[PDB]
Amino acid sequence: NSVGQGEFGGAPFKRFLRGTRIVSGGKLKRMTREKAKQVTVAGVPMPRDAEPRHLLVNGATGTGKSVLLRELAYTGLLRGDRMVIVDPNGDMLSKFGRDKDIILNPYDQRTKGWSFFNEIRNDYDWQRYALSVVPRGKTDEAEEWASYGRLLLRETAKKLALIGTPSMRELFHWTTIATFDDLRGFLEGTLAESLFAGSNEASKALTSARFVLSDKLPEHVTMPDGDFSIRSWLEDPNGGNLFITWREDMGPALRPLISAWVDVVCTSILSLPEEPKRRLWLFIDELASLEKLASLADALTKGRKAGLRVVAGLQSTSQLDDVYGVKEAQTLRASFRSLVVLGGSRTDPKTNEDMSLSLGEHEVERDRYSKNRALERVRERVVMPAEIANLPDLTAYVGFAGNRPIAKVPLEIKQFANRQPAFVEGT
Amino acid sequence: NSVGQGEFGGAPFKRFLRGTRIVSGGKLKRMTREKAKQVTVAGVPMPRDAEPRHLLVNGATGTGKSVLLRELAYTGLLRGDRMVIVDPNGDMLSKFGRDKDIILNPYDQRTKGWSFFNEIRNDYDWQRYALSVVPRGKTDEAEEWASYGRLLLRETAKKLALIGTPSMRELFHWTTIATFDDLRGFLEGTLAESLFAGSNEASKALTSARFVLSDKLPEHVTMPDGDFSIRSWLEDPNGGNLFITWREDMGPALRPLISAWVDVVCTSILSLPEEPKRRLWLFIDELASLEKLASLADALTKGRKAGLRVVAGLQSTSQLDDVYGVKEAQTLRASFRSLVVLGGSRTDPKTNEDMSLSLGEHEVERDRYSKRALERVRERVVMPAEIANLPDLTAYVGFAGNRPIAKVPLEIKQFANRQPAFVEGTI
Amino acid sequence: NSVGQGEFGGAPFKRFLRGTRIVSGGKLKRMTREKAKQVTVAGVPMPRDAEPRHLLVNGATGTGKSVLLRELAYTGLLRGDRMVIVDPNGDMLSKFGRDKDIILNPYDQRTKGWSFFNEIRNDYDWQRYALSVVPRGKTDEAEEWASYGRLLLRETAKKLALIGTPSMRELFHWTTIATFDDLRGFLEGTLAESLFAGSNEASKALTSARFVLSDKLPEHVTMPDGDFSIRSWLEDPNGGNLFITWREDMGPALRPLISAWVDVVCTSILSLPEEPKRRLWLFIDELASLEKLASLADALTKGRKAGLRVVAGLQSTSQLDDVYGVKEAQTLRASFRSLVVLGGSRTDPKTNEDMSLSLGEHEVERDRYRALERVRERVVMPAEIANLPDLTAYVGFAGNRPIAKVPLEIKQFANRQPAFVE
Amino acid sequence: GEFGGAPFKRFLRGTRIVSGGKLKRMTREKAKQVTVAGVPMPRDAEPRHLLVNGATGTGKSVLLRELAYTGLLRGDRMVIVDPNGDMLSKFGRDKDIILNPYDQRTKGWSFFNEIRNDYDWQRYALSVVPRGKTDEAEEWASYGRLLLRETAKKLALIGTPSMRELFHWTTIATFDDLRGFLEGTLAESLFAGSNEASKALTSARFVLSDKLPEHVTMPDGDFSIRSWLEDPNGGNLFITWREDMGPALRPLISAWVDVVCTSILSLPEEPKRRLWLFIDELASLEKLASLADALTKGRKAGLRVVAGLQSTSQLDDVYGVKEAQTLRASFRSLVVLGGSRTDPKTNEDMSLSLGEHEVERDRYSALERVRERVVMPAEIANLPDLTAYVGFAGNRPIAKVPLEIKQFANRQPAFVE
Repeated sequence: NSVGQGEFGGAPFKRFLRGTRIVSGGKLKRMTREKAKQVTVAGVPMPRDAEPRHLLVNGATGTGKSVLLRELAYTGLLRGDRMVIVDPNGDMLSKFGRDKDIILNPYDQRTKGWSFFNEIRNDYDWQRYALSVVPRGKTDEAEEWASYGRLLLRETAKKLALIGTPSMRELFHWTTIATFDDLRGFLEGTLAESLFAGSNEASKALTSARFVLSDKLPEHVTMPDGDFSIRSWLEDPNGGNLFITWREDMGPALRPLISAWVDVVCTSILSLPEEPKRRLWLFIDELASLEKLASLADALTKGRKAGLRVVAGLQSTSQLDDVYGVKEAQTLRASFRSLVVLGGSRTDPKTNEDMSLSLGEHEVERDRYSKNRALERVRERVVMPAEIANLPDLTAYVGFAGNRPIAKVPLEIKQFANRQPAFVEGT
Repeated sequence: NSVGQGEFGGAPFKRFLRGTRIVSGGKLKRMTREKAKQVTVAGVPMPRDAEPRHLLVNGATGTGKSVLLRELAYTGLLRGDRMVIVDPNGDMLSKFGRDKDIILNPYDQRTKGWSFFNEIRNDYDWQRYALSVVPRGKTDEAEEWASYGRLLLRETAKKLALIGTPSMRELFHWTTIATFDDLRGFLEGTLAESLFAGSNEASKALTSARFVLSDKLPEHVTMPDGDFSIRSWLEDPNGGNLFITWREDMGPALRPLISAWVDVVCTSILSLPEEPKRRLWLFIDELASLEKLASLADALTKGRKAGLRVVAGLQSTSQLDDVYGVKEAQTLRASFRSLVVLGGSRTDPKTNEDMSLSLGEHEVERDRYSKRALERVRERVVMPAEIANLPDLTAYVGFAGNRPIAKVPLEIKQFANRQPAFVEGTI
Repeated sequence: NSVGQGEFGGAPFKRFLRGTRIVSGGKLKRMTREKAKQVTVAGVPMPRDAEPRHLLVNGATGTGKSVLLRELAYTGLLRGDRMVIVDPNGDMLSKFGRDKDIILNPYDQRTKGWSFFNEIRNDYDWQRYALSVVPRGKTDEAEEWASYGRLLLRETAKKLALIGTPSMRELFHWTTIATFDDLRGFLEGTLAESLFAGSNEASKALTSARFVLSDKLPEHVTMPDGDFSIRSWLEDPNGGNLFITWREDMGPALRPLISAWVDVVCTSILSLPEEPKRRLWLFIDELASLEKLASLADALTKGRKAGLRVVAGLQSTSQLDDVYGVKEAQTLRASFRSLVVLGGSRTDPKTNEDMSLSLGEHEVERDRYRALERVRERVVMPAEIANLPDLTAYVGFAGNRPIAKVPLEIKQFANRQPAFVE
Repeated sequence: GEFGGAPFKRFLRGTRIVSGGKLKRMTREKAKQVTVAGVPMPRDAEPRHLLVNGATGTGKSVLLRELAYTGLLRGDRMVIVDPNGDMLSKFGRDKDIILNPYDQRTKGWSFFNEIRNDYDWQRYALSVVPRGKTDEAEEWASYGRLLLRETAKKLALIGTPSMRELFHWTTIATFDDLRGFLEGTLAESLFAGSNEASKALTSARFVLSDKLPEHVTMPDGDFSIRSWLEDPNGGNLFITWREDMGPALRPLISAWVDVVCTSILSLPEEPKRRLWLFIDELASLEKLASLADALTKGRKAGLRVVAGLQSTSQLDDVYGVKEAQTLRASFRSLVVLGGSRTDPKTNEDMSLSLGEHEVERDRYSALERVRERVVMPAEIANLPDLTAYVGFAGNRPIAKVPLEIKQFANRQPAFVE
């Protein structure tokens, strides 16, 4: 039994048959090290091929996610990669913000002016981006109302754009403030003219649309108007990085707007002309803190050519499950091929079981000694749920995509100088 | 097998491989003892780093939760910590109430005057605190109604504030007493002017909003009006402590108001300027007795910088599950990194299993003697039956991080009544 | 293997490691026997500290629940305890009814006069007791209607009380017989004036309230009126005991009224001034036969100061699950710290599993002839409960106490009064 | 040697299985008994009911025939839900009653005959309008019961207690006309005043239109099932019907079974009385509102229910999983006659009901403690016809016993007219 020491937490064994291999952090760093310039995850160099297959970092609060994403971004920037960072409190901005970099925050004096009208190029872009502005509903019923919201939104905006008045204040006024008869009058000449009239059901549908827009649009209206386009930004090689920041006491109010930006990035990258040299990271702080994104799924599945790399954080399995629903949450999570398990709470035995199961089992041969020698085949978890619940901070399991063993690795708290103010209030 | 006895309830073993470690109460007290001034949980000093990661105390009635919370509050006060205490019957008030301390109870002569208007500073605070006044609905449909209630609430309140009459009596009158047409008229000029008019659905929505508000607002109206602000209180270093008390025969009536106050604390601490020295405790007596709090989750996840420490009590898993729903209840519980299991009823095998699972399993090597062989075995450190048969004033303490759990006895410290629990005013 | 024999039904063992301890009926009686005067559960003296933590008695029909509750009530009376007894057919009344005792039954000549109005003291009592009159809806939508029903009830009642006519006959007429417009007119001046008007939805809600009230109020109207107040009765030390009796062929008709009475007691004891000496028992014959009580949960958790002790009967887990819903039924059952299992049907393998799991497992060391083995097992298998002979029960008291299989003695009680009159 | 698995060296605990011979001797009693598959039924198990679970053609007819027979030889009375008047033809007597809207021998009846007190109107509207399958269907059933009782109370007042009139008013008369007929009744304003009230009344109408048709066609009269229950010399009741009419008559037959269920709860205690309720196929009736209470409170009255079931899913679909479980739990004695290989779930449920045992066994090359099913699911799926596992209430072992096909002479025409 000369295996599973300084790697495996269970009993050492004679021979490993099949399943998940677990190695020491040092040996994994040796296996994943590559010729080319790499990025690092918990000190471990990330396999180049694994980058575009995404990374999911699961762990409790204060277990080292900041340290991890912070190191991922730094090593990515050194390599000259570009990136969009969903940055709470502007922490990433304070430490990695350069002068050529962009900032999106309706309450930061340094923000660029924007409105979804700036992303419209073709006619098929109206629905495409109405999908970003109005994220998927939690329930089938709510997604029905949202559908009405999008029909009202794209047709109202399409017209405003035509009559030469593409303003969010005008759009918010029509879809939310104008009387029912005036809105219906304005809708005359658009594809929504008769769909929202003629019966009590059509009226109910319109009412649902109004309520949905009155919830999503407010922050789009207060957002400083300008000509910045995330699409164009994505096309500009010297555009720098984009920081989507916001104060934590404003999370609920800005959830729809920030979801909208994250989603605009998700569909937009699908339109980028093939470029083998492009590497763009999407740092979604806490995935379950955003609304139910319409384009995230396709971006995690068809972003390889555009060079999209997504890094998202997750805490409890139930969080995402509640936002996307069990089935879609499973589909979403399965779209990140690389996983990092930072350890959870003893009070969440279910998620610890989910992460333990994800890390995987192995089949092994062990010597069952007796004293007055027998070989036993045994299947066991490489990482027990309890080992996850008992992990000390700054300690993570790294399971890269493909045929790679996992490893328990410690996180180094690198210090970063604050090269920019996180938040600059003003008007 | 010279290891485990005196600590582990099962058969002693030769070697501990992995999983949850169980130690003696005494050895744990020695491991968690720290140089800095600490607070104690069931006599065990709580690791300083575990404090801002919250504590979940689970147990049946009369198992010693009072003794535990009482000791935790006492040792915290000795250290000079500030705290908000959801205090049923004013028990904590009578034992720890000082003269400079605050009391919130619509029926106590000592109460401070308050209305949610006192918490509004910026415009984004209207929705922020409407979320506190109208907690999350139990079902998706009920949350739909609650959403209408908040729209009506925040828009009617915003106007009343403008016309100089920010009174709850007025707000309650408009949203509940005024005729439909009069309300609609009053709403003219507000963002809700057209949302609640123009169709049967809009009228239905408005009706739902009225019903929701007629349910939540009553006690806000009866509450003695004044200038007290929980936000300002949180900012005042010499503000003392806050005791949210109430008579148990008025639990159902005050559930919405008390939930509002608890939630106000939860969002508000997210606006506090970073102060490494600040330590605020939120003692939520019985978490599942409050409504579905909208800000609890974020407060449990982003309150570290503000120095928030939450201590909540729970009994049956099904209780919180019914209030928040299985998914959100899981996420909520998972936010408390430290757990204390006080033992439940034999008539609740499911919760005993949940607590047993939470305490965790361990993998161990044991000698199976014969008339000698080594065997590897995985088992629960604490069986469900051990929890059901726990004697009162006995608890399992499992602190956050890499620490062993321990079965510890609770000492019934005696506290002198330094203040009357309830000052109703009637002869 | 010396340990086991005469206590544990499985194979005898060498050493007990952890879990549920099972002892002999006699050894349990010795352990629970105390100096103070006690009550008895299946012949076993109930620990004093366990009483206010409630007792749940689970078993099929004819397994001896009557014998058990009868003995409990008797030894409690001998001790001078007061009690409310949900009494099907007036059986407990005929055996234990005293002259100073109270009877609540719309169809018995000895009943006291009552209306929920007699329970109102403060303004917060209208909602408090509307919750007693209109129990929780089975489904979330039914509770929506029940909410409308309580709003209509408390507001129509609050007004009738103000204009001097607090009669259930008037209330029932307004909430159910008066026309929509007349009712709407009556509601003017009340907090429900605008809530039930102005839209189709408000009208739908009002219609729902009427239907809910036409189902719950019928029996409150036929109830002989009088001045009896359960709250006042709870405060009177010399009030005696309360017997809520009814004929079993009127179960469905009186379910709402009896549920209201049991609920009234449940919130009311929470208003009682702390009295360390008070000991009130609430005998709820069959918990799942009552409606979804709004205050039971709190009474089971906050009635310690008031000295409330609840004893409830239950059969199949599915019964309570269907009334409260699986989540609240679990919370409710989890509120009774002491359990008594009387043996179920073999056609109910789920409940026998539930009870078995509730009786618990133990981990033990046994000799296998010779070597030592560690084993986890159910102290009481589901089959053992299904095959329990009548008048045999497993008594598992709260706290750190072992369980025990005990036989119930069929004590004979003389009929001291007619069970039903008129 | 009676157990199907490997023989053991010591039975520790659980369900015991004995030979059919030993069980029959164990349950045999001095007092006259009734037999279940040739096994004398413990006198104390009788009022705790019997559930007979089995496939089609496995012996249910034989079993129920022998039980009804031995019960008759003892003087017992019984209400028998009798498909195709099979029981009637074999055991019918001149004094015996018959309820069948299409048989010339039927008695005259309308639920009006059961009303003696004001609390009976709701009591028997429950019988006439069985519980709805879903919560919403039970909502409509509720409206239909409010409408029924209020319209019937008025009709009886105005001296016209007619099912034809009732059916006309609740199903045929116009909306407004109905409304107007409802003034002066408790239903007066509940069904008027809004769109919800109308929608509700409309539902009530639909429900009644489904339940009442066969009550109207039923030959009217003065037969009262309550009075019959009270008359010691009333004989036995046979509720018969042709199988090609099961769906059409499900409402009526269900009503009669429910009427029996509530009505015995009103009977003055009589330790000498013994009444059997033979509910052929429990899941073939509608969801009975009173059945559960009859099974739980009919001891004093002397009620003994014998019900048949097949697949677990059948009752589950009628009463729902929760209520079905409660219902099956009310029957303390069980009989498993053999099922289909295609039904592994019910076979497992029956296997689980027969119980497990913990046994000590010699593993010849030491001891070994094993928990196992006394009767495996496969053993039930492979049972020959006329073979059954009998498991009586209380502490008694189960036994596999053979059903003997006795022949009964046709003493009466099963159907007439």
